[PDB]
Amino acid sequence: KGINRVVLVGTGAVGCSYAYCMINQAVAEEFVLVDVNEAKAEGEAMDLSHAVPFAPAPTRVWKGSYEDCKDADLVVITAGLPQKPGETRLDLVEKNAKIFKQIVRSIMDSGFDGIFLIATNPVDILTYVTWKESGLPKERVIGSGTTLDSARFRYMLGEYFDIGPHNIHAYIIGEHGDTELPVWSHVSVGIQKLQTLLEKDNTYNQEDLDKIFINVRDAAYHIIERKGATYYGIGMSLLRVTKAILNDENSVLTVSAYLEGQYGQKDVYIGVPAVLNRGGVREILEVELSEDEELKFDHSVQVLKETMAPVL
Amino acid sequence: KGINRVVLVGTGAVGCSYAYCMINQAVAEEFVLVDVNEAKAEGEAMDLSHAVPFAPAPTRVWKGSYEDCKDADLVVITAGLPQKPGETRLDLVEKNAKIFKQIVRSIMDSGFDGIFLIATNPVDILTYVTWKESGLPKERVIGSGTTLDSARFRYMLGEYFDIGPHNIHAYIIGEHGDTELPVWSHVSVGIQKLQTLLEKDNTYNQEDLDKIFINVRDAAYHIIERKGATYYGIGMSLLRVTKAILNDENSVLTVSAYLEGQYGQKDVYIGVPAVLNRGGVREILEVELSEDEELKFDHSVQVLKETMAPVL
Amino acid sequence: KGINRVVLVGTGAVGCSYAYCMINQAVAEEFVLVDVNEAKAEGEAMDLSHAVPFAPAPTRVWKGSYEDCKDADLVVITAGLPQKPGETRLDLVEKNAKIFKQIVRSIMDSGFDGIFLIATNPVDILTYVTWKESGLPKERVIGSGTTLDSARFRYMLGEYFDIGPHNIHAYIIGEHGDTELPVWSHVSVGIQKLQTLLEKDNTYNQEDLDKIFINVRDAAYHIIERKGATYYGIGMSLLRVTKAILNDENSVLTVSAYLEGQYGQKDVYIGVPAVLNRGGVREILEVELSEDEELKFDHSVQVLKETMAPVL
Amino acid sequence: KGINRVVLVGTGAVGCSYAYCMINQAVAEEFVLVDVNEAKAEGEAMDLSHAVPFAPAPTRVWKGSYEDCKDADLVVITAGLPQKPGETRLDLVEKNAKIFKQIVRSIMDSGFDGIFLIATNPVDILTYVTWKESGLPKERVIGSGTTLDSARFRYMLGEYFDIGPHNIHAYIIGEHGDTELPVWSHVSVGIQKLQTLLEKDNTYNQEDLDKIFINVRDAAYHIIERKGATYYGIGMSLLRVTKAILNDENSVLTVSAYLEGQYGQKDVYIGVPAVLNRGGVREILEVELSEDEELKFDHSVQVLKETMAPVL
Repeated sequence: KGINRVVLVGTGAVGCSYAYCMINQAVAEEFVLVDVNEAKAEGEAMDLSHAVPFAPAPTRVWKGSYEDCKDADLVVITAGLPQKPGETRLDLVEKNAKIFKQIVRSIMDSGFDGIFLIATNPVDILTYVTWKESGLPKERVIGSGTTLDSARFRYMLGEYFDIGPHNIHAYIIGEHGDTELPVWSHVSVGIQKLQTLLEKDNTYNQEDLDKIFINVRDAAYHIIERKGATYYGIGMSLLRVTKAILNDENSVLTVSAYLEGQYGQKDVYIGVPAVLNRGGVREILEVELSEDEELKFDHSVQVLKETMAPVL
Repeated sequence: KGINRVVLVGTGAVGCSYAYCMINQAVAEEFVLVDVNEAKAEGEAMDLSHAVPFAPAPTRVWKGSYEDCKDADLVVITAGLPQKPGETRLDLVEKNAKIFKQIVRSIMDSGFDGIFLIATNPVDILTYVTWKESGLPKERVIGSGTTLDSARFRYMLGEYFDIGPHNIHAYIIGEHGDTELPVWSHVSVGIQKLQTLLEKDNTYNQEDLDKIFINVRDAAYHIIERKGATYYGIGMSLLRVTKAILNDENSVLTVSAYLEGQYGQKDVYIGVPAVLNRGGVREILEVELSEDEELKFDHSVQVLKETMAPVL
Repeated sequence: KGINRVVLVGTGAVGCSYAYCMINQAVAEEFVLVDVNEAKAEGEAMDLSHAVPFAPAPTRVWKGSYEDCKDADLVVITAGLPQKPGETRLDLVEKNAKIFKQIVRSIMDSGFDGIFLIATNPVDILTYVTWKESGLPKERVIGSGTTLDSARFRYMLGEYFDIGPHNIHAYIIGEHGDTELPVWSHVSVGIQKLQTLLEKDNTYNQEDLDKIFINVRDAAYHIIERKGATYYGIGMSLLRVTKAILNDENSVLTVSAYLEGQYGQKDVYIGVPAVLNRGGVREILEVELSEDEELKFDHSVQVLKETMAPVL
Repeated sequence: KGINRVVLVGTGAVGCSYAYCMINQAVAEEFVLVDVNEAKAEGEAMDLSHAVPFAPAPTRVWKGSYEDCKDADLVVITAGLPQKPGETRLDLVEKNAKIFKQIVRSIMDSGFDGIFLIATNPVDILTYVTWKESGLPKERVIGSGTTLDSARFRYMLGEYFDIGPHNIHAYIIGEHGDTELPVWSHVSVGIQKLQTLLEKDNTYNQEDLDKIFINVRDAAYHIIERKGATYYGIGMSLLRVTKAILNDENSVLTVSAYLEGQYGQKDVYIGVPAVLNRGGVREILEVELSEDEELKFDHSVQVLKETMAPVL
């Protein structure tokens, strides 16, 4: 050891997009691919391997098994089933929870003692299932939460204000894929406060922004309609969260984190701003939501509790 | 003015893998997606855009059209059709040559005056077709040739010798496909010459290496069989070539270049070692091939010329 | 062309630190060193050249002359004399203005038609002198302004709040090296508003923060006392501004920009938030300063006008 | 735990240049500065810290002391004294060996159990001294050896042949200084073997290259004469070596390694091609030297052994 090994469990377009980001940016020394479809994992590992000689620096990429989780620092789970028509979100929970229990059990059986990063829908709930089943500390079980939505939000706000998205300070919180909410009260465009931009004599108004949030919320749907699936966005989000952990960044991301009184709520994983470092979630940040945002956040926690019922 | 624009034509797995590398590494300021399937290109452009806020630096990414090629610096063509069950080598040449002819015409119609990077199989031939239809200088029409195979070769040699693939100097030349050849006589592992390594007292011997070359040559079949297609390797090699051109590197890559006398051979685009920079192919390097290598290169050239007959 | 050439004028510790950042990050294809002390420029160019083979990608580094400015995209000026004891800031202005007039004249004589980035103290005033003497548009003459102070501010706020400085949104504006001011009203720690953190029941208070600002203001002095000079900080700041321009980022930096009514002030270069891209300063952002900040900013503009007198 | 800490001992231009590379490239999470001149180390730590907010990702940088070596992964020693006017080769060996002995004792006293990277002249000897005083395994005590000279050599060859130095495979070996030798027989420019290039019909010929080697060997004198010292080249080569170790690269660098039979030679630390990874020197590579090269390497080893007498 003295190095970072990432094991990816689930080798579909989401896992592999993340893997490719990881190869492009040479973040981990070791990157292991695991899937129930071993042949797919092998083909992926081969194809990704062949990118490495042209990457900035090396990464050892191979197709492995759960055994390889023994010495892993981070396990990223993207495996699971998508929601069918004729199914509800609760059915999605049931069937992925069941898959997750087997996956997590096999992982812990290997002797794994690192950090989980969960990407599979529904992500907050499956993070919770992973925490329950693993018996690891709540800090060391993390979900991608609303990191992707916040990225989409920043991108679209960027277009609207004509500013690079790296200068936009904007966040989405709540349950990814159901009840996400925009934190208008803490949005900065460059240095400018959102309130200030709205109050000045220009063409910027709240109605335009509300359309943007809806476009954020429905983005997966618009992408799926056009290209069959979504993966490039989530891939980079998982890349981002991975860097924050493995490079001990103390940076702030809206990951799935377990609430313990923050925002007056408890006992769920949900998307909230958290500080990430090598120990995982160092802490949850409690922003001062406007009363509207607080209402939406409470609503999101309540709906989440109801959706989680099959695993409680 | 004073920035780089890349236009991608063909928004399949190969093109989009390349775009994703370009976003991960922030190589060009502007990156445009063009495809006959406009909806697919839109959805890809969206999904890719959402990765940008978590990337190192911004790229502007959008779905455009042929007219966006007017001020493009580099046009990368990955459009075309794979060989379907039932069709011969010549069927594939004919159908893709017909398609490329129309695509290249449309791009020239826009006023495009940059460099072509061609990635579609059969690459050497389609590079030749692009040159013929466009009327651009031969140094400004470029195919990915054997860059990927060279990369795969370096990777497997890396495994065999227990050395990072970034320290291995191994190249494949000739037509991309089953007539390509490893330039054995110029291989070095670390600083060490291959001959030195094979004559020493160890487990290393030439026959293991012959087997490795065959695995490299046929690698695409094994990947496609497992995961349905190949794209990650080629994505990165297109990235690599783009960096050599856009960053004026004067680096050596085995791209498809037009021979006029080198290797005692002429009038084909074929994979050879070339120096690349902002002007395209600066020159072709003529290595001293061993006897066998020379025979193999000769064979490769003439098989290429015979495959080419429906376009000439 | 189709590539970026940077010419550095002034090859002291500041210019060379910037050059080294530029080599480490492979931002420009071409990087030319010019100084009155040619031997020093030659030695520097040699030493920096020898770093390139181990850098991520190449840069062509050479010692040149003003002639090389003809085809340059960006000229960075760090040349000039430091303030002696027995001199006032006005004397510093006089003697560097005089040097700048010769430097700028020789540059324009080469046929230069790009962008100026001024780093020499006093930076806002010398940016102004450069604009007057060059006859270029105000957008294309830029000073490092308070970018470095803002970086120091973010770093020290980072330490104080236990958050990576990349998550701190904090700015300093006004005249670098005399009358800089902190924009408390637009400081975010992660997502958290500064106001919110101060109002909660914790150990964070305004007095601690005011000490931090003073430590920002006096930082050059503390560094100079200890190591004789300051350069690593300004070097990275100039790196940062250069990326924003050459990579057409539309990012926000507190550079020296020419005021035209923003903040109710005009006709000076001073440190303010501006959007930077390949055309230079695209626009100045006018934040809603608290009344205190507005008072400080007005004060800073007035003092600057008085200090500028010898060049008016 | 699970992060990398580098401690720099000696905060002169060489150490700080290296630190600046480490910050530019965000290689280690923690970087600590230790020097006998505590005030200089503080001021350097401050100046370097202020670059971090504009760097790609965070590094924690601070002035510490020997006790911070307890949990360090890598200790880089650049401390020592340059040869003053009046002193002989042996005076420099004696004085620096005495200094290193005390520094290495102090570090071991802290509980340090990592890898040593030695950069101070005379490096091969001081690497040997570090090994003797520390009692650590020989593979975990490493000197920068001829890495820089190899880099300089690649750069000038790059100029001569009009090829990016990243495509040139050229190495210098032996004792760092005037007995080092270019391994001519294993040089390749692009893919092309040097012999091939010299026998073809062109302006290239061996004598130009002999002159280039001499320029490389004596390069430090020419730089020091011009700009007072040399640091940028060595900074980057220390960066390079650090990446090989910390990122477990299994790459080949001509570091100072302990011979036990390779090249028919033993019991000295000297510049040879070695494979580096997280454990330090994994193995030394034995190339087939030409007759002259072998004689030169023999000569280099024995001159080294004679220089070494005051420490043995």
